[PDB]
Amino acid sequence: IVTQTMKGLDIQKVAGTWYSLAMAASDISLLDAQSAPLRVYVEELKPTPEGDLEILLQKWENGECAQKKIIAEKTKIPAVFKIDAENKVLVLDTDYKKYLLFCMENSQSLACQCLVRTPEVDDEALEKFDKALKALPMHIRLSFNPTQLEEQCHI
Amino acid sequence: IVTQTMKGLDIQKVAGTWYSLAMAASDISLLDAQSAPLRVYVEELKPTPEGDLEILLQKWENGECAQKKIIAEKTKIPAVFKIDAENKVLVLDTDYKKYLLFCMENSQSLACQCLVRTPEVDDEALEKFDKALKALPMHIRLSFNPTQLEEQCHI
Ligand SMILES: CCCCOc1ccc(OCCCN2CCOCC2)cc1
Ligand SMILES: CCCCOc1ccc(OCCCN2CCOCC2)cc1
Repeated sequence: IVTQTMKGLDIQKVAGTWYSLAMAASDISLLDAQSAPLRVYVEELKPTPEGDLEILLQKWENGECAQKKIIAEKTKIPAVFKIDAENKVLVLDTDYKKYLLFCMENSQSLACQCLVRTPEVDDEALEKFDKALKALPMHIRLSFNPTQLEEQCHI
Repeated sequence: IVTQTMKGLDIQKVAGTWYSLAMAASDISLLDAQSAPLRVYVEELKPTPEGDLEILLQKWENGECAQKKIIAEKTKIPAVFKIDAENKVLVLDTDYKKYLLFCMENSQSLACQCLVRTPEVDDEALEKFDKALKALPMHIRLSFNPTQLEEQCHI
């Protein structure tokens, strides 16, 4: 369903600190509550030397903001990785220095994010995210202010 | 804060059947859950002869989809009405035959909607709603498919 990907992705250069500035999803129920399944906040991305991608994130479950770690295994397409359960991650676009657009999907369920390096509202990167999105059937879209970004689980 | 209004509003011609196709709000907490305070679905608008506006809507409270009725009292500006508690309703735009854009606000808390006559996705009217919105600090946006539109409380 998502037919936008980044050409030439250097997976090593996305390592380190990120902020989930915005999130959208095909179904309201995937992002609606604090503990919605795809309301996940990205802390940091760790690409192994052999080209896999470890993701550190945060996730409200049972009243608490928990850390989580997950490995997204590489594929033959450099902009596409696999998490196990089945789930595909796709990198749509990034300039490495400021923003990164990604989506995750199954086999028409879908959630995408605007990751940014610093705790600021980047209008430019939200435009691009909004453009990449109009091509997709989203029904819920959220965004966070600089205060919430510095908080665990964006409270 | 919202500085868009409709010139020449004929309040009588908005009477009757409407569908809340989309909703946006300044704070996630105003629309996030089924029972969020501004997650209100519009059923029908009844403009009195003396220019006031009765609103029939639906609202999930305590496990059930309840009907509600409210009166929005007129003002000297024909595109602005008052509900009592304090709350201002503003009509931003409408073509009467298909769509109506409105916002409601207090004294920087804000929620807006794309109302449409029929249970269809009107891309045109969602554009306009999205344009009217970029001028505003929204942090949550939702939209409903034709099935959910025919259901009480859009389930
Ligand atoms: C290159 C882009 C990196 C972002 O990739 C993802 C980050 C988080 C994801 O969320 C997976 C959901 C994690 N679950 C939380 C609770 O259930 C178990 C794991 C998926 C991809
Ligand atoms: C001309 C546009 C008509 C839409 O106007 C409104 C429709 C619903 C509104 O919602 C008011 C919130 C209703 N509350 C629900 C639970 O608390 C008590 C009333 C406000 C304006």
